[PDB]
Amino acid sequence: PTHLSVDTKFKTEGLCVDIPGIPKDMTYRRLISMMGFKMNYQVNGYPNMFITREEAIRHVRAWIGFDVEGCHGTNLPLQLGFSTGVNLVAVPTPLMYKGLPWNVVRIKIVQMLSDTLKNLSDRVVFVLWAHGFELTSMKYFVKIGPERTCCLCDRRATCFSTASDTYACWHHSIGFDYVYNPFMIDVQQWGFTGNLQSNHDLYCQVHGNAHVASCDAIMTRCLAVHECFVKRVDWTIEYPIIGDELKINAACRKVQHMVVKAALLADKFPVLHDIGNPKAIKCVPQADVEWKFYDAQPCSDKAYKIEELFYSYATHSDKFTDGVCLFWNCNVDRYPANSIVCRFDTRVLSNLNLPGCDGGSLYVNKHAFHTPAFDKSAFVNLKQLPFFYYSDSPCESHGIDYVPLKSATCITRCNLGGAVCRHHANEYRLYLDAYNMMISAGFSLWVYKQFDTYNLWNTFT
Ligand SMILES: CN1CCN(C(=O)Nc2ccccc2)CC1
Ligand SMILES: [Zn+2]
Ligand SMILES: [Zn+2]
Ligand SMILES: [Zn+2]
Repeated sequence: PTHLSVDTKFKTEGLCVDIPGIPKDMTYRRLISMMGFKMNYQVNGYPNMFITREEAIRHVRAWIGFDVEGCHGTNLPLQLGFSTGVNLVAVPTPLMYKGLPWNVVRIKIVQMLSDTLKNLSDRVVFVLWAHGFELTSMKYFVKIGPERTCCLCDRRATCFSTASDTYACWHHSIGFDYVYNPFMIDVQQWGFTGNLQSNHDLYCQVHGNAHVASCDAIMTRCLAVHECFVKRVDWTIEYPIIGDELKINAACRKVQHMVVKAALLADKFPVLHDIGNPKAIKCVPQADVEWKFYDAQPCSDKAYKIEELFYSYATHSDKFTDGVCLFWNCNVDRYPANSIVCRFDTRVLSNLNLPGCDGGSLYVNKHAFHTPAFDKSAFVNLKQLPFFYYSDSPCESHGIDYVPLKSATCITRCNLGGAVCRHHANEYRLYLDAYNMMISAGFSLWVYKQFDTYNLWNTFT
C-alpha cells in the first residue's frame, strides 16, 4: 500500500469523446501502453506514471494542472494549457503563444516547469481532468525510465536532454528538451457527476472560463485543492523544509509574546479570551491576567462568523466584551473592537504560499493550511499594529561590531534615560529582523484602536 498498482482499474468514460470505442474495462498498465510508454517490468523507483490521492497530497507543491484542447489527433494542432496560465500551440507540420512544432514546444515546457518548480519540489504532478488528448500528447514531451540523479548535483532527475544524452533536476535543466519521469493524477477518477466547470463552480467563483486550455488547467488544480485541502483536511502530513520555515515560525512566536505582553501592560485588561488552536499555550506566561482558552480549529473553507464563535446553545456564553480577545491565526469575518489579531494575507507571493480555491491560498509550512481569502473589511473595528520593540530586561551585555542605536520605537529604560545600551540594541535589531521575516511571509497584525505604545514608558519608574 505505497504506490498505485498498474493493475488498478481506470474509468474510461471521460476519455470516450476524444477516444471513441475505448474499452470500459481498462487498467493503468493498458492505458500507459496506449500512451506510447514501455515500462518493461521495472523495479527502479518509478512503478507507475499515475499516483494515489494520498501520494498527490504529500506532493501538492509539485501540482501543475494540465489540459490539452484539440484546436482543429495527429493531423491537427493542439492547445497545451498549464495552471501557470501558459497556453502553447503545438503544430504537427492567459498567456497565448502561436503554433510551433513539438521540437521547440518541448523546450518551452521544460523551461516553464523548471522555473515554476525548482524552489518548490523535487518533481512535477500533472493534475488532469482527462478527456484523451492530454494523455496521448504526453509522448511528445515526456521520457520515462529508471530513477536517476542530476548530472550537476545529488537531486533526483526531472529533465532529459537529447542533445547531450544527460539528466538534470529543475535547477540545472537550461537547454533540456524532455520532462523525465513526471507523475500524474486524473481528478475524474475520484467519482464526479458532470463536467469540470460545473463541479469547479460549486466551490469557486474566482476562476472563470475564458474557454482556453489554461483556464481548464487552473480549474482542475483548483478543484483538486478543494477536495484534498478544503473539504478534507489532514494536519498529520508533514512537508519538507524548502525555505525560511524555521525562522518564520520562530519569528511568529517572538512577535506574539511581544505584542500580547505589551497590550496587557499598556491597557491592563483583567481577562484575555484566547480563541483558536485547541493546543495553544499562554504566549505571556508571567502576565497577571485571567487567561481563558476557546477551541477552534483553523478554518479552511470560509472564515468563521464571529457570531458562531460565541454561540452557546441553551447556556450563556463567556463575556467576550470584557478584557481583550486574541485571534492568533483564527480567521473570522469581522473581529470585535477589543482584539489583538494575526491574520495571514493569502495574496502574498512566496514559495510557501500556493494558489488556492475561491481566492484562498494553501500555506505550506510543516503542514498544509488552506486559508480563506484575505478580506480588509474583517478589520474595520481595528487598526494596523505598528512596529515597536519593548523590553523590561536589565541593561546587561554578556558574552558583532557596534554602531549605536537611535530609534523612537525601542521602548526600553536605556532609551527613556537617553541612550540605548548594547544588549537592547542587539535585541532590537534581532526583533526587527524577526518582525520583517513574519510580515514578508504574509502575516498581518491588527490591534484595538486605543492601543498606544506611549503607555509603555511608565512601566519604567
Ligand atoms: C456552550 N459554549 C459556551 C461557551 N462558548 C463561548 O463562550 N464562546 C466564546 C468564545 C470566545 C469568547 C467568548 C465566548 C461556546 C459555547
Ligand atoms: Zn541538479
Ligand atoms: Zn477555482
Ligand atoms: Zn538597555
